[PDB]
Amino acid sequence: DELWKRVKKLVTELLEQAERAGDPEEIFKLLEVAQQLLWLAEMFLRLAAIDPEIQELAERVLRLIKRLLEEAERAGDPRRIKELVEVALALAKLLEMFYRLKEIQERATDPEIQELAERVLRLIKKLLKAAEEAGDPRKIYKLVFVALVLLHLLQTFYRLKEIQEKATDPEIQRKAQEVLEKIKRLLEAAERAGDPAKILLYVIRAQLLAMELKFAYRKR
Amino acid sequence: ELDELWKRVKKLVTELLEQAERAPEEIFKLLEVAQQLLWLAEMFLRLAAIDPEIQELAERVLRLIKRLLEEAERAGRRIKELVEVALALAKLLEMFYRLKEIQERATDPEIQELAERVLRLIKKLLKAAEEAGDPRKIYKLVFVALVLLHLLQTFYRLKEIQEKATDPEIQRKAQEVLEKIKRLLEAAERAGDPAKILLYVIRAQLLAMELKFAYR
Repeated sequence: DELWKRVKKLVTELLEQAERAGDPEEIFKLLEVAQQLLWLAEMFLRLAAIDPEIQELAERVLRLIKRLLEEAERAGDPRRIKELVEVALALAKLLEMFYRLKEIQERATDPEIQELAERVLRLIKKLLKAAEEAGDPRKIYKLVFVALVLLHLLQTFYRLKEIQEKATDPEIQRKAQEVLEKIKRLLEAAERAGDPAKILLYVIRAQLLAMELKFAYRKR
Repeated sequence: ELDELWKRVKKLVTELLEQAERAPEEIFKLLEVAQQLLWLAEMFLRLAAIDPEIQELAERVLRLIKRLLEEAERAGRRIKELVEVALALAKLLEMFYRLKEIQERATDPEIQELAERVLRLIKKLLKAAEEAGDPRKIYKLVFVALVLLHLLQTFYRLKEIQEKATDPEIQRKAQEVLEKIKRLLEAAERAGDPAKILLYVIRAQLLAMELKFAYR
């Protein structure tokens, strides 16, 4: 569609810039953006096909990616092109994780996982709307980054619920329940605090508690 | 038996978290590095579950990641660069496993002969990465190895296209693309510069992706 035409045109112009550069790492820097653009196009086409409320944000993320691609096409300095391509890549990763979340919420039966998924999607829809109204690509990236970790945290909450519901070790069962309650409190605290830097620290503090138990529960 | 890396990761993440608490936008910069370390640890667990030739390269990339992690623990902005090399190294190890199951399930002698060629180039970049000192130089070598592994995955997919396509027009064009890619891969072996190898593979992905996007 309009994505591959724009992507392939950005790669050719970026490749032609590397030819007349003559600088050591600057030529590699201009080929890394071109390589990231090709991977973005590969993710863009595969994410087009694969709850209508999740389909609305899918259009919003694709609309935002096309906006960042049109901005890179209307910019010259490869420094902001670099920044804009990795915002669209994070959006592509965010869209893929949203599909992964939509497939674990259809295969989950615990009412706390469903209630927590609605909470994380309210925070994600808020960060995504604030990203679509922002102008600085760094501000968009930070908000899309926080939305990305929120989706992964929800995926870890679903995995920990499977831990707790099938673990025979009572020590793991108690620790899993304690981690899950702390995660639910950290998500309620991330929803009560508007600062994305504070939302990010709560999610990292939740993943540290989740992965410490995942590493200990690991089959060896 | 080699998860002392998670001990190093969790020690770097917690130390980064304590810095962000007693710190504007710098607080976000210190937590994204911490977030990248957790994802690296998340890749460690994903590599725990999933051919001694693949187990030898697994130890080599983990040894390199442990070297980059030990440097980050003895260094004070630069951690971000060191963590993103280990992330590329973790991604490279994952792609080697994904290839090992398509390379074990393939019977076409032209795909195997081309797969052996790109893995010889990857083994050269990996050995040159283990001999480099600059983390930036290591990243460039692992980045080219990553795209080489991706190019081989596309070579396997294009070979399956031509061997199962009902349209003779699509089948004939696929062979022409694969021969052009085979010429670009042989030229990438003649040039030692990874920036020149990267350009040949980007020059090859453009021909592969153009037909894949057209073939609905």
